[PDB]
Amino acid sequence: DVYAQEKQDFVQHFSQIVRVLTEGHPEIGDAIARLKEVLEYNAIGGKYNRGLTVVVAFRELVEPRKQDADSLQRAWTVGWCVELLQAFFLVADDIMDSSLTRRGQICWYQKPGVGLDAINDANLLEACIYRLLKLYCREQPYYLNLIELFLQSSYQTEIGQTLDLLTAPQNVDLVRFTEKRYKSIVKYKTAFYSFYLPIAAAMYMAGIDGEKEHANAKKILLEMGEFFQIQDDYLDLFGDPSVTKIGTDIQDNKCSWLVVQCLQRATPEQYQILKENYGQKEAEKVARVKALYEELDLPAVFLQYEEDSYSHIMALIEQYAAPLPPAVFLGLARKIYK
Amino acid sequence: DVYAQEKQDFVQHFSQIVRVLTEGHPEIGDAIARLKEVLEYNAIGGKYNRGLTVVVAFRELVEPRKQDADSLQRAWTVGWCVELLQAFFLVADDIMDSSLTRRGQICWYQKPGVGLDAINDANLLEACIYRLLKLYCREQPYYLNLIELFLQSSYQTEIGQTLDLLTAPQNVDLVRFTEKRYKSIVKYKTAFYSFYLPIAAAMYMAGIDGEKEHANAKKILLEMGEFFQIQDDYLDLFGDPSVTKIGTDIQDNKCSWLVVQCLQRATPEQYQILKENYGQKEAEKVARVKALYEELDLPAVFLQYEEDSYSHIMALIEQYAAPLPPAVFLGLARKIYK
Ligand SMILES: O=P(O)(O)C(Nc1cncc(-c2ccc(OC3CC3)cc2)c1)P(=O)(O)O
Ligand SMILES: O=P(O)(O)C(Nc1cncc(-c2ccc(OC3CC3)cc2)c1)P(=O)(O)O
Repeated sequence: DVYAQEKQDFVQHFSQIVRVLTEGHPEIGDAIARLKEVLEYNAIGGKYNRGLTVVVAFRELVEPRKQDADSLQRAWTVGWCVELLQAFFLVADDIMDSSLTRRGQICWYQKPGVGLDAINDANLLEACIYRLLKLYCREQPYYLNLIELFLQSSYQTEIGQTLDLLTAPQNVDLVRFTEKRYKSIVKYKTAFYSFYLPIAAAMYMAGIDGEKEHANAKKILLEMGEFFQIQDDYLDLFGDPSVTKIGTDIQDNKCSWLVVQCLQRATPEQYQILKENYGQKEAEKVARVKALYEELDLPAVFLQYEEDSYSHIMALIEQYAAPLPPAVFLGLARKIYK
Repeated sequence: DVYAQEKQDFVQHFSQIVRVLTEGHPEIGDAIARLKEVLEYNAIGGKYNRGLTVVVAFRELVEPRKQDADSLQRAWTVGWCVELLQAFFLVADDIMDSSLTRRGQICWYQKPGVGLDAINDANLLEACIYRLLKLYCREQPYYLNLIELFLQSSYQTEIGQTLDLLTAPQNVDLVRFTEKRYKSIVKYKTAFYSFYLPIAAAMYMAGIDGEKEHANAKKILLEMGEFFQIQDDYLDLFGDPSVTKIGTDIQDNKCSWLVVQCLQRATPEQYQILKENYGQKEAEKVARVKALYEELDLPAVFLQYEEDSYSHIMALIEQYAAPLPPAVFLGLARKIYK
């Protein structure tokens, strides 16, 4: 509810984000209208967890007497920058994976009269981050630190995307689905921008700019990010859609935690069943896969992993949170846990 | 030849650009190999005019006693950053336009086993700019100015791309091909990153960071950029491939200077011929278009435009070059003129 409290004013701020990004240069009006449409379609409709973490962390990291009106405008804005980063990645990712829907809406690129123009639209969303940072934060001591953090985050995510694309050519081979490779993908592709970025942005805005402090936060948050993606992979199969969307990882030939662990623990005659069934449109095949996972006690393996993980994270928060308040980590953990 | 003199050491520096961008983190090796391939395929093979302008301008803007070894490493590097910016735009543009070749080579996205993964590859090329700037320029006083210049340049180009895409839906309507719209596209899509960016980067590296100075340079260079794109449109039709590639603007339904001027100067019965012929795969139609341009004395209109343009540019260089040496502009002009 620390998140539920901030959410009202966060989403309300979006209206202003859009105003300023379309606010002189009359010749480009039509392009700016297109920009407006891209923002409204792509940046709105999710949970906004990543953005909100910026604002919640800011509240927990700054003396309450130094949380003036301006400071809060800036914290909302950087939060919206995180959401724009995410929109950039997802618009582009949806093209690369030939996805149909995102958030139960037709993917932007699939809207008629959009198509591959969405590539430029994604790029504009990335541009908007640095426009906002300039408009709201150029005079601040942390300005350069945020620019570099956003850029570093894009690069990390892109490297991760490269690994994903090398790992599952859309021509998939299960020999490539290893744990070391699974961990790298999650780390570079999701954990950095999802878990490290928002807290880091908040750290910098509160004057916490030390390498060791950042290294400590990053150690905790990367492991949080690892856990939560593995949790998403599991829920994709063994969840209920009410609890979670509907799961399609198997028919999609994904390098999912489930498949990875399956491969580690199998006699030679179980690879040559999974080969047979993994990635097929038909549903009798998708059931064979689930039933194999079930026969391999992968819930149990998950449960054991969930325990080791909770323990290790709490230990890390004990060691490395200081001098940040532990509730910064603990809150995010509680909030993402599904 | 001021360009021909710098070219040897510029292209040689590329080897180092690639070394440092693939130079600790063993888990991502395969992604870094992919990065190596993307750089070598996409950043190499052009004339390198934009990159080289950075180096040539640097030589003309800095006291020769302050052109130490390090300074030259940095000037080569920022030049290569300009070339990487261009690779980013062209890789992505080739996808959006469904292009086949670029520089008589198969477009990157058309290479088998690449496809729409090229979207991420383009993004990596953009990432590499800010990696290089950090590796070579983080300690310099102009560091932030360059970061912002590259980002501003991406945004401008992307806005321009949006206008192009709105102007010629790949569903083209000639009513949209206006001069005011033609000028905006060229300005935002090509002139800023091609003409303003490289000189500006050089200005900043030489300590010339004043708004008025930049405004003055930009006034000259944007008009240079306008002229040279209009020159490219003309040559596309009325050139010889030896002088120039082969021209395909007409069958491609392009908002080209030629078509634009055609529309301004036509009786109602000439729109309804151009409607008929513009954008058709067949070659008897493409000849009708050329013959119409010829009948409209568009060479003459070009010639008249070339004269007015040379005069105005020289006048601008007279007024606004100072305190930059006029040879900075004049050289670029001479070098780009085809
Ligand atoms: O509620 P669940 O059914 O999911 C139970 N799991 C549970 C109960 N209480 C705490 C956790 C927990 C919380 C956070 C965790 O990781 C985040 C700190 C990164 C990991 C596990 C997990 P279980 O699956 O063991 O029956
Ligand atoms: O050599 P060309 O045949 O192209 C001759 N043109 C020509 C001759 N001398 C100088 C120019 C000139 C150079 C630079 C120009 O613009 C650059 C400063 C931006 C414009 C025109 C153009 P023309 O077409 O008039 O017979």
